[PDB]
Amino acid sequence: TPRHRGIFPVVPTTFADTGELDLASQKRAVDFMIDAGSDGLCILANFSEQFAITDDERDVLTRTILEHVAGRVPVIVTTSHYSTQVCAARSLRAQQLGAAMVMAMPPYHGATFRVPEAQIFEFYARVSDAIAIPIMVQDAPASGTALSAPFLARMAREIEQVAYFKIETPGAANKLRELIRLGGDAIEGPWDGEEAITLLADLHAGATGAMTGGGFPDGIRPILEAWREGRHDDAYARYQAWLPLINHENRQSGILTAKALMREGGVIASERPRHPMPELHPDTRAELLAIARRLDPLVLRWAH
Amino acid sequence: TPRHRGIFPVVPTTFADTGELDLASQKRAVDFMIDAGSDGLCILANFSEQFAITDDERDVLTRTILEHVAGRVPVIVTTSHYSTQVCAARSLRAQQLGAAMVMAMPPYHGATFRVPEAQIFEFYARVSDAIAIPIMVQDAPASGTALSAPFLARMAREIEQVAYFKIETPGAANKLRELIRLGGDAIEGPWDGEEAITLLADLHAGATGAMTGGGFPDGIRPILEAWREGRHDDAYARYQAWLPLINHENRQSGILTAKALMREGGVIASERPRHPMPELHPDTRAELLAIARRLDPLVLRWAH
Amino acid sequence: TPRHRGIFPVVPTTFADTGELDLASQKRAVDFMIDAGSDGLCILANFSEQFAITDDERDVLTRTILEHVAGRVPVIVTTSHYSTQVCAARSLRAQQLGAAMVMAMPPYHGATFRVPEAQIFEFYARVSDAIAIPIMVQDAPASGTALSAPFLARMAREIEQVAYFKIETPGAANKLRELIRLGGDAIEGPWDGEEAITLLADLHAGATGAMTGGGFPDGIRPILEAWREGRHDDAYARYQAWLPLINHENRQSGILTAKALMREGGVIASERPRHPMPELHPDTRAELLAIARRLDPLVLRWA
Amino acid sequence: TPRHRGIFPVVPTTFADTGELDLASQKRAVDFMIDAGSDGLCILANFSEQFAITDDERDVLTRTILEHVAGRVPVIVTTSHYSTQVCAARSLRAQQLGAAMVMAMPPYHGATFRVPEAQIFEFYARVSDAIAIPIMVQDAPASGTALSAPFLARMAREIEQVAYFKIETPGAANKLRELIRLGGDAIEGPWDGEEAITLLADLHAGATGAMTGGGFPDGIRPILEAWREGRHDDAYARYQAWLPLINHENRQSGILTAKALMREGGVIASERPRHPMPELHPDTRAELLAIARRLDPLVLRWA
Repeated sequence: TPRHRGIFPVVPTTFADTGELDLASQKRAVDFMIDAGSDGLCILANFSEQFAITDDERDVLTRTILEHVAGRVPVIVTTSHYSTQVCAARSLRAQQLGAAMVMAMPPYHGATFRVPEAQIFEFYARVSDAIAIPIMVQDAPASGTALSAPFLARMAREIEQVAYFKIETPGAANKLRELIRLGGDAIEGPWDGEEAITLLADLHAGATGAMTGGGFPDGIRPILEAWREGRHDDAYARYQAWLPLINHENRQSGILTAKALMREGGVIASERPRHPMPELHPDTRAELLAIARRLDPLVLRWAH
Repeated sequence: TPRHRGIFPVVPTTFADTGELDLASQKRAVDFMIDAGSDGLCILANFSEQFAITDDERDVLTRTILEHVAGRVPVIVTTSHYSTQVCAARSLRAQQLGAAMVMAMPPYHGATFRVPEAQIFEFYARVSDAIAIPIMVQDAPASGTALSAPFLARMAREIEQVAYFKIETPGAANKLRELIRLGGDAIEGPWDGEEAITLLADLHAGATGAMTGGGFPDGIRPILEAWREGRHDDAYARYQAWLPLINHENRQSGILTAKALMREGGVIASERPRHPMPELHPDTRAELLAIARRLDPLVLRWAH
Repeated sequence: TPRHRGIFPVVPTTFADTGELDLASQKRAVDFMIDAGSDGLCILANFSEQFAITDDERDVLTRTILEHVAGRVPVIVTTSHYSTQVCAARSLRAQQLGAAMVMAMPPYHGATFRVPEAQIFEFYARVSDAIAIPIMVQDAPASGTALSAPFLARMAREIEQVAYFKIETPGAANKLRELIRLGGDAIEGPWDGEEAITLLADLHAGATGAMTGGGFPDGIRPILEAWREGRHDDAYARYQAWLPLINHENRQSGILTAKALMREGGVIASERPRHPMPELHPDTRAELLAIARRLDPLVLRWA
Repeated sequence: TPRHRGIFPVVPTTFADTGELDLASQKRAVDFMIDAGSDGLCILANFSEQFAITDDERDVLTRTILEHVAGRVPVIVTTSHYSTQVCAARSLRAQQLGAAMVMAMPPYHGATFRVPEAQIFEFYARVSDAIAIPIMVQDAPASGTALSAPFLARMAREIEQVAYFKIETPGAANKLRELIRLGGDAIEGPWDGEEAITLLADLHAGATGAMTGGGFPDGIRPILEAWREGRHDDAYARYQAWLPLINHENRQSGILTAKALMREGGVIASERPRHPMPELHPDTRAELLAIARRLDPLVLRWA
């Protein structure tokens, strides 16, 4: 019934050691993530370090990744901007390059620039008017913006392209419950995020998709498959086995988790963030790899 | 002693009602602000709605304004970006177009992405390494980032281009006092902002420059002139006369103040912000103009 | 129509230099504030350093101040607490001690403990059930809690004692406009706060009362009187003359403004806050007194 | 060398169906937590719903719990208050009633009242001067106050009783590493919190104690025992087994987790919070118990 479901991991942005885009590693990262079983990919999100790249780089990356994916899986392009017209233009460009969906935070800037509900509604309505592909509303702490379940459901019911949701604020499971109740069939994609840290609770609440980190979608996807098939005990057992790694990503190694794994595995040439984002503490990295090696993820045995 | 002192108002970004850049009104605003007596200008700051424009637009505005100013007054170009290399590249481009100085917030994104002191220091150090013009550190609530007076003084002493400071966090006067005490001659420009709302206290604290709104620099500049000449009572009397307008800008009409005054005066064609930023409440606008008309500001009698 | 209007300044809590309550100074501060023309008083609010005192001290101060006022002016007692039952009990105690009104923030704690709208409604509904005097809902940044104009108006319409509001979040004037419109005759008291810094805009918006600092209500009250009488230009003139002092209180000397002035004038024995609240920088204090002397407020010539 | 180490779970506050304190259930919860093997107990913290109780209730709970513990295990009494003198008085009273240690957040109030580093130092220095038992500094999001590792280490080196730390801000493991590096043997207790969600990473970083929720200390303590004995694989296996329950507590059922489990097990009479704190969603509670029953915790087979 929904056009999209399952696991849509966030593609990290691969830099060279000196900070320029490393497009050769970017393509390998994409190929690994498809081989790991991803149902689709999300690019230029926060786990992609989007705040560290330029508009020109955003376009190069969108072109490069969509062309390299070559229709194998659907791609969600994150297009957030404070300006309605800028977001609409980015979203139309992403559509013309082959995106299956765009994702946008509500408009915000920094710690203090926020937008009232009425204008947030207009923002998403005008982005929807400009495109013919679905919009995923991102509900995440980084925007510092409250998007209530009734407001989110109203957008799904009333705005043509608003149909998908990445719910990552605290209490996401019970918010997903309310979103589904109020939105009904207009909620095509009640999805969660935050590296799958709350995936078990969110599946109980009705989530049908998960936007995870890019390092081990092969570890997480069978949880969603087991859940959809009614194999709830198998889903729990898989969640339990992978939860220490999900937890280390969520709390310790963060955005850089996927790149540290891909570098250790020979998928990418450099795991560095763009300065000034702090590099991983060597103990945090060592502990990451120690947990990962217990689980034998594809990322450490793909390039070899 | 210092290379720059006095009033450096923020140039608003002028749009058509449609949201496109209005570069004709943009140049008229610049000419009015120079005619009002500004010692210099600051572009692409938060009162310029910089969060609502693209990289391409940033370059168009920088080139257009610097060319139109044509060396009549120094221009500070705001170049903030999370990425060190992006900020350095923007700052070099601003220099190449004729900027006297760049202003940069510390690296941040949204409500949740913050950078430790050690990496903030490296951020400014690397921007400094790239350019020949001075850096103004912006200390403002929008970044959600704490920059202590000891830390700011250390950057002034240890980083070649860090020499100017826009202090607009709460308690700016006593922060300016401590910055000057700890930094000495390395504090070339202890400046304030926030539309001049705390100008009197900040002058007592030793501020030598003020980054105000663009609607009435002619009202504010004689306060700084009087202060420098030791005419403290003339400064106070002028502050008292203009404080209700400063206060209405700070608390009621905000960013759109300068544009509402400029539109009423025929300086610019449209006072609208870029969507989704809310437009001015009609009563807020009417009360703004009522206060301004008590003060005979140049913006309402600029016959060019 | 309304039971209460005008200026209701916040009474500072007077401590000895040692930190103990100084009740002798507390009573003098109250007497000065009444002599300054206050239409009423508000006690135990944030400008009273309520976060620095104990429950026992709250009760001592409520009893002492209400007895000393002796019905001369109405007193709003601030009773905020996270717990509904504790707030309701404090409010009933305040009523029994002679309060004309209670003020309560929505329930909150610290930076992170917040309460959904539905339970905030139940909080105020249950406090209202316990008492027979009106409630003032405080809409202020300290709570970190969003109270929309429609929600506030719904509480006024549906909860018997909810009838007054202290609006001091950013954009208070236009929130007051919407609250007054949506709430209609249920909005008995649309008031502002924040030391009167936005008073002119808030009066344009329909505010009928102002909860200010306690140092110079005589400076501010004629703005409200002029406004009520239609003398809008006189109101502007008074606002303009006093705005540098209001601005210094709002941005520089803060909570300690009233006590610094009262100590300079000999009204109270000590201007000190309770530790760890920072003491005034000496230049901040000197600049405060320099502005104040120019305006000749009662506090410097009362004792 | 440290005086205290191991697992010190937070004791929930048990209310009756009426919202009054239920001291009979309170004592049973203490007995269960001791029977579960706790090395010590922490009372009146935020996981104890301390923001919902009165000063009188705080004193009754401190007396009741310390007397009931009867010296069986050491008790940390949380004494946070904005006022230095109030915190010091609470801490001295806790000491006189038998507390082994006090825990205090830095002084704060609400979303907006914060204290500069210099006055935070003075706050802890003066509390230390008042008492003869150690202080645990709580580094937690609820205070909205930044306490850098250099500042925490400085307090440990310069303030006699500051010796223990509950680090539960984001990135606690890296912060604990830096605190230990900078403070040396002045850091007697580098501990973590947040229900043990980051316990494995924090143990790698040098944590010697954990302040967890009160529902299943028996599940968590073997992780710390294995770590201290060098059985790092055993620690991982136990952490992995219990992490789904820790995670559900941390993200879904929160403060009420321990009370829901204790009520289900017959330890306490009522699991309600005080109004207006939201009650547990029925699905969240059912899912909590489903996970818990896979792990056979003592709380469901105690009474």
